[PDB]
Amino acid sequence: PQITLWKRPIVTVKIGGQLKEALLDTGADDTVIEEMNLPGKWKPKIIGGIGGFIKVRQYDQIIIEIAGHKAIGTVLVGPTPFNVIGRNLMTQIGATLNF
Amino acid sequence: PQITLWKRPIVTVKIGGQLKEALLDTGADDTVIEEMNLPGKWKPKIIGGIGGFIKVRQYDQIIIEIAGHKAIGTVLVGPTPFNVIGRNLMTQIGATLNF
Ligand SMILES: COC(=O)N[C@H](C(=O)N[C@@H](Cc1ccccc1)[C@@H](O)CN(Cc1ccc(-c2ccccn2)cc1)NC(=O)[C@@H](NC(=O)OC)C(C)(C)C)C(C)(C)C
Repeated sequence: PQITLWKRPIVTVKIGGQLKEALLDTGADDTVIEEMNLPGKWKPKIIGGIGGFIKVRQYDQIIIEIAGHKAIGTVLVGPTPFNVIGRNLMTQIGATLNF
Repeated sequence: PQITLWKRPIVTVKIGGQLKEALLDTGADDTVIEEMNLPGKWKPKIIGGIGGFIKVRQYDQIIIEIAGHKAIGTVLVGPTPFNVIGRNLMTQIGATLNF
């Protein structure tokens, strides 16, 4: 699709077998999802945004389906009220910025 | 252009007579630039994201060239960890997310 930027670029994604809403964020290195149980082992990570740093749990080889594309890679689980899809997964589905 | 997301989508921007590097940031409502001098009056604004909030000064109708494309709009100036171009100016240059 071509997503315009009049509003926040929030789309539906599939994680854990369920549909969720997440913002496609070209300014995010990483994918960060609100608290939830994921399969497997995790490692601590610290990530920084506009207001400073938070601690999150890093899960590897997590599948998130986006527009029919299966991206697989690192997903961070943190205390955020939303889901952010970062570049690490958007690269896998072929997402580009165009102007 | 068409910009892939394997690296941070950082472009050259011209603002206030200076060249700066800035991140094309679909996860930003606003455009936020490190401390600098801008013409005109300003209003206080509080903006937030990961880690919490920072205090910034809002300047309106600022001329800014983004990768060779003209935009005139609101620029927020404050202690941002990173210079970001937000949706408010990316829409002006016709930027879309595509996959
Ligand atoms: C290397 O660091 C990062 O990549 N940091 C990322 C990050 O915070 N990205 C920022 C840009 C940035 C990068 C590095 C340091 C400082 C800032 C944004 O891409 C995402 N971010 C955090 C963010 C992500 C998703 C959402 C959101 C909203 C509705 C539904 C789903 N998500 C809101 C804020 N957005 C904001 O903070 C914006 N806030 C904003 O627009 O608030 C309305 C600002 C900028 C205008 C302040 C993550 C922590 C998400 C991985």
